[PDB]
Order: sequence, then C-alpha cells, then structure tokens
Amino acid sequence: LSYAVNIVAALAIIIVGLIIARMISNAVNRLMISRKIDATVADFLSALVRYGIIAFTLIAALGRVGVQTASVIAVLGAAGLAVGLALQGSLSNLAAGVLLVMFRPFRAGEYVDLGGVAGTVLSVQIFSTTMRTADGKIIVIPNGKIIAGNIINFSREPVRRNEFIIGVAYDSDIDQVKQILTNIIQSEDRILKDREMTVRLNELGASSINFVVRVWSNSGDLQNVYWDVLERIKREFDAAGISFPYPQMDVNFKRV
Amino acid sequence: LSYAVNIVAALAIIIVGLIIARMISNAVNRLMISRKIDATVADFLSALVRYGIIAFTLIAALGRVGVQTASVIAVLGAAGLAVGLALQGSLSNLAAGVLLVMFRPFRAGEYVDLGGVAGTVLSVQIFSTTMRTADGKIIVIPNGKIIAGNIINFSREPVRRNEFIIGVAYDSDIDQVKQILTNIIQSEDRILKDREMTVRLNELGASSINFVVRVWSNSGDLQNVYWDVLERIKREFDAAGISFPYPQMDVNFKRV
Amino acid sequence: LSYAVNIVAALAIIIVGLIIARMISNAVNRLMISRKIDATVADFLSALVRYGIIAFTLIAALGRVGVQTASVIAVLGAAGLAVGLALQGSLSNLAAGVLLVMFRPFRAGEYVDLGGVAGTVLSVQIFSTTMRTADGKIIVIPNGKIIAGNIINFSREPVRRNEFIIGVAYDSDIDQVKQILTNIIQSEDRILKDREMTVRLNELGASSINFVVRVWSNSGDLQNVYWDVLERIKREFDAAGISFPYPQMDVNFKRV
Amino acid sequence: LSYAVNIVAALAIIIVGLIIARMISNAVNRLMISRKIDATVADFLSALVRYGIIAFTLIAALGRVGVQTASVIAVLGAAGLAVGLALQGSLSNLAAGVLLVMFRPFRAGEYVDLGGVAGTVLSVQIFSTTMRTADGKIIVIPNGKIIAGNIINFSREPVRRNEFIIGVAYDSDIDQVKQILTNIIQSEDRILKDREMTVRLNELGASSINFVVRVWSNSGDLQNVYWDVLERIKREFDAAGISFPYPQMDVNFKRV
Amino acid sequence: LSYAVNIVAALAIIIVGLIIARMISNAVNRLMISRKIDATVADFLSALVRYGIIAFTLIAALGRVGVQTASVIAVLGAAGLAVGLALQGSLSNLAAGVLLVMFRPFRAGEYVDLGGVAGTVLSVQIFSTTMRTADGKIIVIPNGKIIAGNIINFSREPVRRNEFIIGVAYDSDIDQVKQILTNIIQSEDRILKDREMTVRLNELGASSINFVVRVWSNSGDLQNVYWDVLERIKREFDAAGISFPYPQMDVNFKRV
Amino acid sequence: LSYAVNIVAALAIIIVGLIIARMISNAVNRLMISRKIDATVADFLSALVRYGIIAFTLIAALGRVGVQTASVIAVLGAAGLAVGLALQGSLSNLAAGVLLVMFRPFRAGEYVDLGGVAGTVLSVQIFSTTMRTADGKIIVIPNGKIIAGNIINFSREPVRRNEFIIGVAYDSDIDQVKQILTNIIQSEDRILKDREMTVRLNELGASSINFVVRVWSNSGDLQNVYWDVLERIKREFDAAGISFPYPQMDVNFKRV
Amino acid sequence: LSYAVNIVAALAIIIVGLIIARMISNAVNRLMISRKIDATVADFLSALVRYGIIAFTLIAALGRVGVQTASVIAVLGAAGLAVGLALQGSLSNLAAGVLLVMFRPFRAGEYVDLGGVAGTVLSVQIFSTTMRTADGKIIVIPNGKIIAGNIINFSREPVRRNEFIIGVAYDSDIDQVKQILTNIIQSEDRILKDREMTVRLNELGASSINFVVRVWSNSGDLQNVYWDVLERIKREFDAAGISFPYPQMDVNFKRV
Repeated sequence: LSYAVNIVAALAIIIVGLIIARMISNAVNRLMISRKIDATVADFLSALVRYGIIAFTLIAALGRVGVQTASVIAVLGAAGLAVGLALQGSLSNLAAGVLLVMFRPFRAGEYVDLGGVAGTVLSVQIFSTTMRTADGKIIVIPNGKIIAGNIINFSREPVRRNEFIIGVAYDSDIDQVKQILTNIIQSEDRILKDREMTVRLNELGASSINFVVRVWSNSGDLQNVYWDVLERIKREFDAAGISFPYPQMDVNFKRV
Repeated sequence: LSYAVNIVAALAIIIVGLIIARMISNAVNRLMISRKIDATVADFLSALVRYGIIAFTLIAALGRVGVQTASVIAVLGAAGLAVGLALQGSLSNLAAGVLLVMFRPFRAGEYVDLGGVAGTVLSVQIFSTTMRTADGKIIVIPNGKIIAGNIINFSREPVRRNEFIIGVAYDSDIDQVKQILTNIIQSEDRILKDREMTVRLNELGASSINFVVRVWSNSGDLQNVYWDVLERIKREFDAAGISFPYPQMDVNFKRV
Repeated sequence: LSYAVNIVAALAIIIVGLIIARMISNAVNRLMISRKIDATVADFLSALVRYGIIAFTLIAALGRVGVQTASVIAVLGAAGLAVGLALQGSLSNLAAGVLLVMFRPFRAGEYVDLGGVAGTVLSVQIFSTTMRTADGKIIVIPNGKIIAGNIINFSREPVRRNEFIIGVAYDSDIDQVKQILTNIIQSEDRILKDREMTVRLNELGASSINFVVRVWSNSGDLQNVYWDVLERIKREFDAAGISFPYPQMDVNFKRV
Repeated sequence: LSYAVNIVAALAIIIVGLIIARMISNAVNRLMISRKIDATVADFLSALVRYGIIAFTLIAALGRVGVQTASVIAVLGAAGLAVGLALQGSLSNLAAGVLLVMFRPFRAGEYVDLGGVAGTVLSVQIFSTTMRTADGKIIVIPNGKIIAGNIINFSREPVRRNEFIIGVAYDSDIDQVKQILTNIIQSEDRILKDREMTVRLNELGASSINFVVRVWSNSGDLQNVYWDVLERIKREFDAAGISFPYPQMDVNFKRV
Repeated sequence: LSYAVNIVAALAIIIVGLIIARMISNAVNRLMISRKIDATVADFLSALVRYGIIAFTLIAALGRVGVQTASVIAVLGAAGLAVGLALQGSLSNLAAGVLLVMFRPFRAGEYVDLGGVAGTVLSVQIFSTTMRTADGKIIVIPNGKIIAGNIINFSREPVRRNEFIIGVAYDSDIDQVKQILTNIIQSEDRILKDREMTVRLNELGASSINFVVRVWSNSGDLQNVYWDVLERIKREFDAAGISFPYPQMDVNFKRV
Repeated sequence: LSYAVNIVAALAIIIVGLIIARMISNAVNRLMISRKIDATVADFLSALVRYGIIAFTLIAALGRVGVQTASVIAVLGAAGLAVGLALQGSLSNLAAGVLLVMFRPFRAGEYVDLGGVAGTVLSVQIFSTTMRTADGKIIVIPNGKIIAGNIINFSREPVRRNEFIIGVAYDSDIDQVKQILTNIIQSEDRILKDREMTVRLNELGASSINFVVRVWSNSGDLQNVYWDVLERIKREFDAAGISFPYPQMDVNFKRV
Repeated sequence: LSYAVNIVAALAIIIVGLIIARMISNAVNRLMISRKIDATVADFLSALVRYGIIAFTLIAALGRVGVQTASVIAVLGAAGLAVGLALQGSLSNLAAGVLLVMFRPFRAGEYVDLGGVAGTVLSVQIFSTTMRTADGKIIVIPNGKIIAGNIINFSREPVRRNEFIIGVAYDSDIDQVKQILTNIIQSEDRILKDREMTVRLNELGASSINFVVRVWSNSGDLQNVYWDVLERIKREFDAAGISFPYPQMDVNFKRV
C-alpha cells in the first residue's frame, strides 16, 4: 500500500547497484593488473571498491524507506568494524603476502627456516605459503608469522660452514690431532681452501678435549662434506692411536 | 494518556520491523546460498542485514517517543561496540572458517598436525574443526588457532621419509655396518629405490657411533616400513657380531 | 528557586524512565525466552535494552537542566566506553558461554580436557563452567579460556586406544616376545578384535628394546584393560624367562 | 575588566556544580545500596554519575568564557580516554570483583588454588582478594587474574582422593603386595568404603614396580589418611619381606 | 601586513592563556591537596586542567588566523591520541600508584615478594616503588607490574611456618626418628606450642625416607628457628645412630 | 586554465605555511628549552606544533581546490592514525626516556641489571640507553623495555652481601667448621663487623653439608672479598682436616 | 540516459585526479629527498600525499553520482581503517627502519646480536635488515623486532674480555696454578697489560676447583687469544703435574 511503492524503487536501485558494482569492480580489475602494480593488490582494491560502492548504493537505497543518512552510516560503521575486526588476522596475512613477493626474502624452491620449521618453499599463496620439509611433510605457514619473525634463508649464499666437534682423550698428543685433522681437510676436494680452515682446541670438557674443525664448502655439497670428513676422522683416528673417550669417571673406593 | 498513544505506534512500527527483518533476511539467505558464494558467508550476511534493519527500525521507532537520532545512534553505537567486542574471538573463528574451506589446507579425512595436536580431520564446522587423534580422542580446535599457526599436513604428499638412528659400538667395522644396512634397505620392497637412500655416519656420540638411515616410502606404509626395517636391523646385527652398546663408562679406580 | 522547578520535572521523567525500563525489560524477557532463542542471550538483550532506555531517559532528562544533547552523549559515550572496557573479559565469557551450549563440544557429565586440566563437566554456567576432576577437586574454568583452546573430549567416541611400551633386554628372542604379547591380547576379552592390534618393535633404546602394544577397547573399560594387560605381562614374562632390564652400564676398568 | 566578569559566574556555576555533584552522588549512593543491587556496583555508579555531572557543569561553565561546545567535548573526550586508558586494568579488577561475589567460585575461608598459588581465602576486597597460604604468607591476588584463570576450589566438595604410588622390587609377589595394600586400606577407618578403592599395578618402571593405591576420604582428614596409610605401608612392608628398591643398576665389567 | 595584525592578538591571547593556565593549575593544586583527596591524584588533575585550558586557549587562538574549530579540534584530537598513546604505560603506573597507597598491600619497610623479586619496600614513588633486597641490591619495580601480579607480603602476619624435610635411611626405626624430632621441637623455645606441630612420614623417596617437620614460629625469628633446629637435628641424629643416607645404588655385577 | 589559478594560490599558502611552521617551531624550541622543562620534551612539542600547523595550513589550502573541510579532516585523521600507529613503539620509548631522566632509577656510570642484561650505563639517549657490559660488549636497550621491567641498580647502595655456600663432608665436626669460618671472617678487614655476619648450617644436602656464610662489605670491593675469603677457605680447610666431598655414592654389590 | 552523463564527468575528474596524483607525488618526492630529510621517509610522505589526494578526488567524484560527503567519508574511513589495520605491522617496520638509520645502533658490516641471532649486518633495507651469520646463513630480521629488543653490538668497542674457567683437582697447589696461569698471560703478547688481568679462585665445584682467568684483548683477535691461551694452558699443565680432573665419585661399598 503506502510502504511497498518505495520498496520496489529501493530494490531497483539496489539491483542496479549490484550491476554497477560488478561493472566497476571488473573494470578496475582489468585496468590495474595490466597497468602498474600486481595481481594480488589489485584484487584487494577490486574487492574494496566493490564493497565500497555496494555500501554507497545501500546508503542511497535506505533513504527511500525514510531512514536518514546519519543513522545508516552509524549502522554501517558498526557493521564495518564488525567485519573489519573479523578480518584483522585475515588481512594481515594478505598485507604480508604482498611484501613477501615484492621484496622476496625467499623465492620458490629455496630451503628456508621460517622460525623453527625448515623446508623448501613450494609457493607463496595469497594468505599462506606452503613449504615441503626435508621429510616430505607439507607445512602451511600463514604470512603473518613469516614476516613477524626471522627468515633464515639457508640457500641464498653459495658457501656455508660446517662445524665438527671432535672429542678426544686427555692423554692424546695435541700436535698429532692437529696434524691429522689438518691432513684430512687439506686433501678433501670440496672444502674451500681460500677461506678460513680452523683446527684449534675449542674446550677442555669434563672427560674429553673438544677440538673444533670448521671448514667452508659450497651449499649444495655441505652435508656430503660433513658425512665424508666425519667418516674419515673415524677411520684415521683408529689407525693412529687416538682414542675417542667414553664418559670417564674417577671412582674412589671406601670399602666400609 | 499523552504518552502511550505514540508507544502503540512504536510497537506497530517495531513489529512490522521484525516482520520485514525476517522477510529480507530469508530473502537474501535464499538468494545468496544459490547464486554465488557459500552456505556460511551468506548466513553471516543474513545475520548482518537482519540485525542491521532491526537497528534501522529501532532508530525509526525511538523518534516517536521524542528521543532524537543523534542520541539513539550514540546509545546504539555504544551497544554495538559492546556486542562487537563480545564477538571478537567469536567472529575471528568464523572468518577463519571461511578461509579453511575456501583455500583448504586440509580436507576432511586427512592426517594433520594443527600446532602440537595431530589427528585425522573429521569436519570443519562454522567455528571449530573436530579432529580425531590416533588414540580415539576427539579434539575440537577453534579456527582462530588453526589459521594463526602452522598446518603440518602429513597426508597431502604421497612419499615421506623415515629416519632410523642406529647406535653401534666404537670398535665395529664401519664398512660392515654400511654394507649390512644397505643390504637391508636394498631388499625391502616398499622402500622407493628411485629416491635418496642414505646410510652414512651421522655422528660420533658419547658411547656409540650413530649411523643415520633415511629412506623414502609411500605415506600409507611409512610406519610398517619403520617397524619392518628396525626389526630386521635387530635381527641382522646379532647375526653379524655388531653390538648395540650400553651406556659405556670408563671408571678409573683410586682405592684410597 | 529558578533552578529546582526543572529538577523536579527531571526527577519525574527519570522515575517514569525507571518504570518503563522495568516494564520493557521484563516484557522482552517474557517474550524472547519463550519464542525463539535462549534463556541466556535473551537476558543479555534484556539488560541491553534496559540500560539502553535508561540512557534514553537520561538524555531526555538532562536537557531539562540546560545541558545540550551533544555534550550529554559525549559524557555518556565516555562512561559507556568506561563500562564497556570494564566488561571486555566479563562479556567475552558470556559470548563464549552462548557457543558452548549452542554448539556443545561437551555436554554435562562428560570427561574432557580443557587445556591441561581434565575432568568431568558438571555444568556450564553463564560465565564459567565447573568441572570435577578425577581426584574430587572442583575447577571453575572461565568460558573465554575454553573456546580459545583445544577441547579434548575424552568421552564422545566409544572406542579408545591403549599404548603399552614394554622394555625387554637385548638378548631376548623377538619372536618369543611377539608371541607372548600376542597370546595375551588374543585372549583378553574386552580388547576389540576387529580393530588394529599391533605388537611390533618400536625402538632400540639405550639399555632395552621397547616393544609397543596398542590395542583398542571401549572407553568405559580402557583403564581396566590397561591394568589387566600390564599385570598379565608382568606375570607371563617372569614365567617365560624374559627379563625386564635394569638401567644397564658397561663399565671399563682402569685400575691406575 | 572585560574578562573576569564572566570568570566569576563560571566559578559560581562550578561551585554549585560541585554542590549538586555531592548531592546527587550521595543520593544515588543512599538509594541504590538499599534498594536493589550491591554495595560495590552502586559506589561505581555513584562515582560515574559524580564525575559525569562534574563534566556536565564543566561543559556548561566553559561556554561562559567563549569556548564552544564542540571543542570542550573534544578536549574532554581526549582527557576522558586518557583517564579511561589509565583505568583499564584498574577497572577490570572491579568488574571481576563484582563477579567473584555475585557468582562466588569461592567464599571466605575456603582453600583454593588461584592459578599456582594455593591458600585459604580471607576476604574479597574491591580490587584484590587476600589469601593466606599454608605457611602463613599473605598473597594479594588482583581480581583480573582470578577470573581469567582456573579456580581450583579444594574445599567445596566433601570427598577427595589420595594417590599413593608404592615402588616395590621386581622379584616381589604381586599377589602378596595386592593383599597387604588391601588389608591396610580395608582396616583404615576414615577411608570411604562405598567408593572406588583401587590397588592395581600402575606401571613397570626402570628399577621398581609402581603400584597405585587411590582411596577416597573426607576433605578434612585427607592429609591424615595419607600420613597414616603411608606410615603403615612402611611398617607392614618391612614385616613381610617386601623390599622398597634402591635405584638399581646392571653393571657389566670389562677389566681391560 | 594583512596577516600579522591578527598574529599579535593570537600571541596576546596565548600568553594570557599561559598566565591563566598557571593560575588555575596552582589554584586547584592549592585547593585539592588540602581539602579531600591526595597529594598525587590532585597533581594529576592539576596537569589535566592545565593542559586542558592550554588546549582551550589554543582553540580560541587558532580561530584568529582563519582556521575553523572543526579542524583545530581534529588536529588537536590527533595530537591528543598521539600524546595519550605515548603515555599509556606511563599513566597506568600512576593509576596503580594511587591504588598502592589507597589500599596498601604493603607499607614502607615490609618484606614483600612482588612477583619473583623479594625485598624490603623502601618507598612507593609516583611511578615506581623501590625495594631493597636481602643482599643490598636496589630493585625499582614499576607500579604496573605490582598491581598486575601477586603481592606476597611476607611480613603482615606475625606467625609463619617452617618446613624441614629430613631424609633418613630405609633401615632406621620410624618410632625413634619420630621421637627424636619430637623431643627437639618440644624443647625449642621459640616454636609455638599452641599451633600445629607435625612430625609425620612425608614420603618414601628413591634412597631415603623423607620425614616432614613443620613448626610455627614468629615471623621475626623464623630463620633462626630453622638454623637452630636443623643444626640440632644434625647433632642429635649422629648421637643416636640414625644415618643420613648418600644417593644409594644397587649395582648388579655381570663380569663378562 | 580554470583550475590552476587556485593551485598557484594553494602553493603560495602552503609555502608561507612552511615558513611559519619553521618560525613557530624554532620559536617554541628557543623558548621552552630555556624557560621550564627539558631539552627532550620541548623538541617533542616543537615537532608536535610543527606538524600541527603544517596540518592547519593543509586544511586551509585544500579548501581552495573545492575540497571541503569535513573531508580533508577525514583523510587527515586517517593519515594521522596511520602515522600514529606507525609511531606507537617509536614514541613509547620517548615517553619512557623522559621518565628515565626525570626520576633517574640509574645515572650514567652505574652498574645496573635491566632485566637479564647487566652492565654500566653509558648514556640515556632519546629512544634507547646504551650500556657497556662487564665483558666490553655494547648493549642498546630501548626505553620501553627498561621502564616496563625491573631495574636492579647494583651500585646505588654502598654495602652489599656475599653468600658463600661451603659443602663439607658429613663426618666433619660442625663446631670446628663454624669456628674456622668464623676465624676467617673475623680477621678479614673489608668485611663489615657492625652488620650481620652469619656462619650457620644451611642445609643437609645429598652428599655434603652446606654451610652458608653471608657477610656484608662495601660495593666496590665485594668481588675481592669473595675471591679472598674463598681462597682462604680452601687454604684453611686443607690445613685442618676438613674435607670437601666428592659426589658420594653408596653402591650395594650383587655379584650375580 | 539520465545516469551516465554524470558518470562520464566522474571518470574525467578521476582521471585528472590520477594525473595530479602522479604530479604532486613526484613533485614532493623530487623536493624532499634533496632538501632536508631522507630517501625513506620522503617516499612514505609521497605515498601518503598520493593516496591522500586520490581520496580527495574520490570524495569530489562521488558527489557527482548523488552520494553525499558524510557517507563517502564514512565508507572511506571504514576502508581506511581496513587498510590501516592491514598495514600495522607492515608500517611499524618502516618506522623502526627510520630509527635504525637515523640513530644507528649498528652500521653495515658490524657483528651484532639482535636478540638471539648473531651475525654481520649486511644492509638495512626499508622493512627488514639482512645479516649474515658466522656460518654463512642469511637471516632477514624485520625492523619491528630489532628496535623492540636488545642490540648487542659486539664490534663497536675495540677491547673485549675473555673468560676461561679452568677446573683443576682438589689436591693441587693453588699457588702453583695461580703462578702458571699468570706466567701464561704475562707472556702472551695480544693480552692488554694495562687492564684488569685476573687469575683468582672462582669456585669450589663438585669435583674440581674452578679458577677464573679473565683477560682483555682487542676485539679483532679475541678468539685467537682464547684458542692460544687455552692450548698453552693444556700444554703447561701437563708439564707441571697439575691434573684436569674427571667427574670424581666417592663410592662406598656394601657387599651384601
């Protein structure tokens, strides 16, 4: 009767608002992904302008039922903070996923350590990056946790350093051990000779002397250099009388 | 007398506001779940438009009792931030449950590890996903904790890697152990031969040499490959003189 | 004199505001708890509409003393954020207690583990659920901590899995132990035979081999199956020569 | 001259504002503590209406010096958020102290454990509850920490459960130990016989079998039942040949 | 020329604003510290009214240069939230220092434990209380950390409880130990005889029986009662054949 | 044409706004650092009034291009909260650095412990204090972490207390040890004799009696008193038959 | 028809708004990076003025379609808080990266320890600094974590202190050890003689006396001084009869 004759006009204005929403959203999506910025930020601005002009046609619509503008924008601001505080941690991930592609602390296919978990990065999606670990698991890390912590890129510099700690007995000859561990890493072929090769006495432990051996090698064959120097240490120390010691004790008897 | 004759009109306007609230809410619920988006986001927008036009008819109603618009929207904004800060963590879960179905880091029936707790995902509800652990417990995790942490999907890639660490004595022959642990995993049928099969000296421990054996196999029979290679290691090491060592000590007597 | 003649009208308007506050609050309380929703949310909306129309009659009252509307709503918005930030954690519990009855991750009388503390849920009150632990203590957990953490419902699925870890000596026969621990759990009557019954070599520990035995049984008699299989393991291993080992050592003498 | 002749009127309006502030504050304090609610919430609303009508007379006063209303409410809103964010954690404690008396998870004189610290509650003040521990210390816990954590009310249910864990040697007779620990707790008079009395094999430890004995008794004499069953266990096990074992070892000699 | 002739009037209005700021600030400081409240809250309200009427004369001043009120209060609200979010943790300490003097969980010169750190309180300043520890260090704790944690007032109740745990050997006579530890604390003069004096078997440890002895004494001479009962325990146990045991072991030889 | 003829006036108004910004900022900087407050707070108010009247001339400028005031202050309030939430933790440090110079819990050149890290304070800058540790490292701590944690000023009181814990054997004479450790600290010259000198039996440990010796000395020579009393303890205990004990054991043989 | 004839004018106004946005943004970028401040803050103000006058031309544009200003600024304020709470942790890093170059707690190429991770700083980018560790890894730390924690600049002061802890046996001569460890560090050439050289008895440990030796040397050759004094300690102690002790025990036999 007296009410519905404006409700039909409100439905017409809201359906042409939906039409112009799809039109302007797809227009700015077609323009921005080709002109300047990105395929990800432009979709965010497309959704922003889409749900912005939806809000504009809602404010224009709800005046036709008598509801004033200062009340419509109050209810829309309440609903806007409702959906905005729903999407706080859902949009911090998007804003971080922009920075992870714009600045690239890691590329796809690069062994990283994103705060405890270490693996090859498969892809950086919109909200969360997928990495595959060393043992075949798939770890999906949200972008708000990557950008708010350290990113230990294991595979961006070509040379990396091993660190063997060889515990020998206290009665061994330090010159003989420092000569044997030198003659191992002087004949190893993948250990870089133009960098810092150290075989020096690291510490005097509880039951063993700890020598430290730190050698540099290319990041592809780091683990093979570790496994081939350690096995050769185990071979050349038994053939030379050096004894890896057990956890020694010094028991004093009191046969009461 | 002078007051109630507008209160009856306010009750009529609020009851037709309830009627039009149910009408528009069920209309957008009928339209949106069929046209574009989702069964979950559309119910959220249904509740939003429902408690939005309830607020609109309240603002239209409370002017009939003399209360102005700028005071009604102030009290309604206070009540709106009250109910909104009541529903902060009650709506972050809904916004995360949208992303867990839209992007799917896990499907139903897939062994995951959602930050410490590991189990098969049964279903993803509106606010909280139910998983069943390995031992029959039912763990209900809210969606705000899933999307704000790692999601270790144990069952999305078909191949996974075991890691045995076999400690042998120091006097054993490293060639014999590296031949026996090779001849075990060369004859095992479910271990993938086209991938990285390593039997190399991992470390020189305190009382034992630790060999590492890392083999790849399909994610269904990973645990059976573990339990059948470990039992065969225990069988083939006793039949070959290799000795798993006890926690050795090196007691020096001082019979005072 | 010139001031109090409006103060009496302000007191009359505020006392009829209290009267209409009780009237409308009890009216919506009488309507909503019977029609649609809940006994808990409807009391919240009753308090909201009560302290909303108290605020409306305060705004209508304080114009009679000359104070304008834009100042009254400013002081009322300050007081509203004061009482609202007083009731942040006092209302997050109410909004979570709505979800704990609407979605029911636990019912009353069901053994749960609400993040570290495990017990039978007695009741879910408005702000905090009471559970009784295994040892008679009464733990009152606020609802903001239940819904923001895992809910390990120990008693919603009927079948659950035990896990015995039996450490035997290294010189024992693995076939004999895998036959004895099979013949125990094949003759136990409450262990479910149509599910996964595993007696396989879990690990080679420091001084003992760890067999794992994982059997499924109904959640009522899980603990009795544990206590009756473990006692029978202790009985059948002494009668068969299998020896549970002490923490072995391998002392090497050096009588200096 | 031209300025001070309004400043005297501003001082008169502010001094009558102080007078009416004391009047209305003491009036609502006299009315509310007797009529409906509480001695604590009514003082909060007294302070709220007091510093509200102080603000109203300030807004009415500062227009007499030419300063407009939209600037006075801006500076007052800035000062209001200043004092409100000063009193965030100073008012969360008051809002929690309302709930600790309205719902009573503990009464005065009741042994509780408010998140790590355990003691008898002396009183619940406005901002912080005082408890006296077992050893005479006085711990003042703020109410924001009580209501945001577990409340383990040790003394609201009358029956509670002890748990002895008795470690015996491996060569002992399990029937003899299960008969002796039954005959102790069958003759103890304060152990409730109509509840669950368990003497069953809990675990096979490293150097000892752990029996668990869990008996129910009244919460007043729980500790005396513990101290009188444990002493009788120590008496009846020496008189029966059962041996509490030392930390056993299994040293294997190698006299090199 | 055309601009500066209003700038001189703006400087005159701002210098008389500074004059009236000092006047009203010192007036309310002179009135409030003598009449009702406090020396600390009144200085806070003095600073608040001072930087409030500075803001009022700034709003009155900047209209003389053409800048409107709705822009001046916008820039002043931005600067106000800037200085307010600068002073969040700088004013929470002041609001807590009001409560630490108004309610007094500790007075000056009283041994407390304000969450980990324990010492004699020297003074409670405006923002941070100074305590002197047992070992002469000076610890300055901010008031936001005191009021948001436990306050273990070691020196507000006069009687406190010691707890000795005496480990004896397993072969000792429990009646003899319970008689000797009774005859020590029956003859000690500062141990309160009208309170709970317990010498009962606390636990059966790994290599020792632990007796617990808990006696009450005045809080001044608690440590001297500890040091004089423990020394007398060490004296009376050697004179009676009771043996404090070393960490016993139960080595089983296997001379392979 | 029709647009740029106001843009030139906008550029003239903004360049005279920059000129008056530098003028008023340097004027208040010249006035405030000499008259009342500080060299640090006055620069903050200089930056505040500078970027405030920059905002005022921007609001006056952007009306010349047709943009209204209520939109300019909306965009400026958005940008203001943007730069303000950029500078939250960048200004909490400034507000804390005001309090660290105004109240001085440490002066420059005073050994402190600002929550885990201990060193001599070099200087208190605007945002972060520099300390030099004992071992020459330079630790830059932001002021938001100093004022929100304990400040253990090691060097504000002149006397401090050592605490030696001397473990002797169980068969030693307690009178002889309490006489020797008294005769050491009675003849030491830097130990303060008018304070509390304690040599009393602290505890009966596992394999040793622990005497506690706590003596007071001036804070300059505390470490030298420690190093000279401990060396004299080691000298006077070997010359008196007291034996520092090794970690005793009580092995019971079972030659099976 | 009736609608699009204003939409073409809106597109013309928005395209000239984009043109003037690029113009004014590049103008202030060209002016500010050369005149006063920085290459980083000026780009931030360029983006701020760019997306500010984009917002101004949007507010001017959307009035041509009938939408009022108070609704356009409401939707733009909602979108502004949306993008601002997206960029909270994305702009705290920029505001911290301003302070890390303005105040410089580290320069490029300087060994630091930014809260757990220690390495040479390569560069300070806009949002995150890259450091290279000792072992060739590349760690990208966001600037919000550097400025909100300690910055242990290992390489800003030239002299640093080693700390050897030498454990010797209990029967050794303290004068001989304090003479040998003095004669080592008196003849070492890189140890600074004008600073504090300490060889004093640090502690009486469980099975060893711990001497502390703390010497100062230049920060370049600190590690070489450590490795050359420790090796000489190991050489000169075997040549002098001092014995580094094993973990001593004091076994008491009870051959039961």
